[PDB]
Amino acid sequence: LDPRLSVAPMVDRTDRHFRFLVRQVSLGVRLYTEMTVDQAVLRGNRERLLAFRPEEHPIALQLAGSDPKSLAEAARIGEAFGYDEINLNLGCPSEKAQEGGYGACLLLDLARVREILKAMGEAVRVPVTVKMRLGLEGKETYRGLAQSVEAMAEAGVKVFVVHARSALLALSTKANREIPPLRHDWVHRLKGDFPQLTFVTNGGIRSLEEALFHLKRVDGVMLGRAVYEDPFVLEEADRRVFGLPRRPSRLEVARRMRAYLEEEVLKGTPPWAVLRHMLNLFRGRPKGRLWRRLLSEGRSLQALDRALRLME
RNA sequence: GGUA
Ligand SMILES: Cc1cc2nc3c(=O)[nH]c(=O)nc-3n(C[C@H](O)[C@H](O)[C@H](O)COP(=O)(O)O)c2cc1C
Repeated sequence: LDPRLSVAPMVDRTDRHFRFLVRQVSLGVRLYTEMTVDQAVLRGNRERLLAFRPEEHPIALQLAGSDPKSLAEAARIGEAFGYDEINLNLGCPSEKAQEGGYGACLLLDLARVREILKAMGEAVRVPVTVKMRLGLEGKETYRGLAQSVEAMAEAGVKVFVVHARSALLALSTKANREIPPLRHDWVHRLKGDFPQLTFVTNGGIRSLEEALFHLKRVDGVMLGRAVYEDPFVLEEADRRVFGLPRRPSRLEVARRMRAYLEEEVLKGTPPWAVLRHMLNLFRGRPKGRLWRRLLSEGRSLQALDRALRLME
């Protein structure tokens, strides 16, 4: 498991279509699914929810839930689908998370978190990891954070992805990634205190240069919004992070997405399910706005063909 | 089944 660089799990963003796009930009970057509730995996259509392309490796499935047995079985199923890692969501502050007692509100019950992780760890052979916040209600302490890390490590967890801020359950989800202050220094300190463990820091990191800064202090960096707002924020990732002699081209990626789009349309996928994630491919580039316009207006393969000729 |  290479922890150096990852794209954050993002509901309504990091579905298989956007993940495929990102993979065209960076071969090395680690991909995460949208948060997927365990009940959905158990009772829903597992193909629709879990199926992914082999090119997406390395890829982790993120699960949400509160019941050890349900999550363990969901992890087992996730493993069967070929995911390289089962990630436990411990950071979602949504109203639905609060009603279902999952996500960030699990940090109130370390005993429960430990039995969840133990059950998950015994159900699969792939790494079981966590994505967490610094605490709840802005009442977090460094000792409290370290204690939670210890509890989870006792349960077998080695990889800790930390959104380096508290969660304020009274605020909206959007506000919960803007208002609570970031404390990346705490994640830096965790690595200093738990050298044997793997720490990936997350929150407000806008560029590869900024990621490189943190990579001097922690094992990895996870980027969310910056990547969706402009996938080519990862343009130099393969070369500067992963030491690969590879540099993507926006036009090459766009051409690959066209062939991808044709395959998907073939099997019933709505064109917009793919195109809606391609709007920022030319962010801040010449004709980038017309590109967005053409795709958003046409929402079809024919529209993509017009945009491609525009950018050729 | 699901964090503007
Ligand atoms: C639209 C959106 C959806 C998100 N969905 C998830 C999710 O499903 N699971 C999760 O652990 N975090 C989710 N998050 C939080 C991100 O993973 C990440 O921790 C947060 O955006 C801060 O990182 P960033 O500043 O690089 O974007 C989501 C964030 C956004 C903006």
